Amino acid sequence: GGVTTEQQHYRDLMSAFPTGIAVVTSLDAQGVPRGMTCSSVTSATLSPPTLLVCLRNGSATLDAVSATRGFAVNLLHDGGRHAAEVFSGPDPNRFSRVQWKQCRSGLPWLSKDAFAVAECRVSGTQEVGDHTVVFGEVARIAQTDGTPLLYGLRSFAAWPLPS
Amino acid sequence: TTEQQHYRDLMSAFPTGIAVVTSLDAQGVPRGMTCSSVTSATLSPPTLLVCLRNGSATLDAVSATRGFAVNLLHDGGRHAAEVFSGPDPNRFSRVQWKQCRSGLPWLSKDAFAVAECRVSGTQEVGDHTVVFGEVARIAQTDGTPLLYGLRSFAAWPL
Ligand SMILES: Cc1cc2nc3c(=O)[nH]c(=O)nc-3n(C[C@H](O)[C@H](O)[C@H](O)COP(=O)(O)OP(=O)(O)OC[C@H]3O[C@@H](n4cnc5c(N)ncnc54)[C@H](O)[C@@H]3O)c2cc1C
Ligand SMILES: Cc1cc2nc3c(=O)[nH]c(=O)nc-3n(C[C@H](O)[C@H](O)[C@H](O)COP(=O)(O)OP(=O)(O)OC[C@H]3O[C@@H](n4cnc5c(N)ncnc54)[C@H](O)[C@@H]3O)c2cc1C
Ligand SMILES: Cc1cc2nc3c(=O)[nH]c(=O)nc-3n(C[C@H](O)[C@H](O)[C@H](O)COP(=O)(O)OP(=O)(O)OC[C@H]3O[C@@H](n4cnc5c(N)ncnc54)[C@H](O)[C@@H]3O)c2cc1C
Ligand SMILES: Cc1cc2nc3c(=O)[nH]c(=O)nc-3n(C[C@H](O)[C@H](O)[C@H](O)COP(=O)(O)OP(=O)(O)OC[C@H]3O[C@@H](n4cnc5c(N)ncnc54)[C@H](O)[C@@H]3O)c2cc1C
Repeated sequence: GGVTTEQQHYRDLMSAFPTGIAVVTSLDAQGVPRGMTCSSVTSATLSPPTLLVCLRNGSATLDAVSATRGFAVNLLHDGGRHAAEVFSGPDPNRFSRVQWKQCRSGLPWLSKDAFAVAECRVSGTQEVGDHTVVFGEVARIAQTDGTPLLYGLRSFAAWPLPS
Repeated sequence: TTEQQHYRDLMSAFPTGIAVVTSLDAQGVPRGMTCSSVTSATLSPPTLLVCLRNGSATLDAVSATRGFAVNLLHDGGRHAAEVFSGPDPNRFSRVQWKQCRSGLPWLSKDAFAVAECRVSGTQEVGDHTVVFGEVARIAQTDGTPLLYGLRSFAAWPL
């Protein structure tokens, strides 16, 4: 397309746009829980309510989401750093390292580390380089009070002010 | 609707940085808007996305010229965020800005970083368009990011 910025320049830029932190979960086609830490969550539209997440091609989580067409977005509170670490690290059995429950849909809900969970139906996808944007039409939301966890400038932080 | 309100309440609790996304329209006029939907998409090549309302002046400009700038606001930039989200006309007369060599508007006083992007694709979703921006050039300085979350502005705390 033309000149591209060096990957380190891009990483430095995007490190300076802080975000909340989710764990995006699903079941694979055999019913096994899958999930990953995800900071690339944003709102797409209100009609109907649709968010998006951007997941690596070949990841276990995207494989499950693509096959089953459902996923949950678990928004982490300020007590959820360890869950974010578990779900981005090398442990082979991540759901043994967090407290979690299964909703009627089967989707994993990190009910001790997340202050909100949105259950979503996949309504579309768009491949982009090594990743895929997944559009999720929100079907159900459970939300409680909590201070959001943040990630920015290569560090965890908490949203700094009370509700 | 009630479903829409529940969704707004959810997404309000996902805080973010704040950008002003700028472009030139097909007639050369600067356009832009406040944007919190900046999202990293991939590194091959480095590509971010934004979600812009269909029919917005900024989306029309981005679509016409196939380029845009993402100006990341520092914690002194609330006023620019308000100008670029509010109803009052003549936004560019209400901020100090300069033109990059490419022509794209750079909010030099309110932003700590500016990324110049080429539009590599667009996908409509409901009444919005997801715009994929392949990043071509970045100017970045130290700065403390402005944040927006829980229906308020704040500053990155570290
Ligand atoms: C703050 C933050 C934000 C992130 N945001 C995103 C995002 O938006 N999108 C995205 O795609 N990624 C993101 N990641 C990276 C993502 O969390 C990890 O790549 C995660 O490992 C993907 O898990 P998976 O099970 O889907 O994938 P896989 O890579 O398929 O991992 C399969 C399983 O292998 C194990 N495993 C994982 N990594 C290793 C390893 N290095 N060595 C050995 N075993 C391993 C785990 O049990 C994992 O469940 C983020 C990470 C962080 C820290
Ligand atoms: C959208 C996304 C995709 C990811 N894909 C992978 C992956 O394929 N394999 C893997 O092992 N880990 C992946 N990760 C995890 C990533 O490599 C970092 O470990 C994590 O983002 C935390 O990085 P850091 O901010 O502390 O610093 P850095 O690694 O310097 O990253 C700075 C910022 O750059 C962006 N970024 C970094 N890596 C990627 C990437 N691969 N794609 C898109 N944006 C990126 C993020 O916004 C991140 O916060 C991904 C993260 C994100 C947000
Ligand atoms: C924190 C935050 C984040 C946001 N994030 C996003 C995002 O990611 N995506 C998105 O699409 N929107 C977002 N918005 C909303 C967006 O900034 C505004 O809708 C903005 O007005 C769009 O500008 P435009 O010039 O492209 O639109 P237009 O509606 O085409 O407005 C044209 C011009 O008319 C004036 N004007 C604007 N609104 C009105 C009005 N209601 N009545 C009369 N004149 C008006 C302004 O001068 C504007 O430049 C966000 C707002 C906030 C506060
Ligand atoms: C991606 C995005 C798109 C937007 N599109 C428009 C638009 O088309 N017209 C307009 O006048 N203003 C739009 N806005 C501005 C928006 O309506 C709010 O005025 C602004 O986000 C500040 O709201 P708030 O967070 O304080 O509270 P709320 O209005 O409660 O919004 C909470 C969150 O809900 C989501 N959201 C709100 N409105 C929209 C929307 N219309 N489309 C998608 N997600 C939304 C965002 O994630 C926002 O942060 C948009 C904002 C964003 C982030």
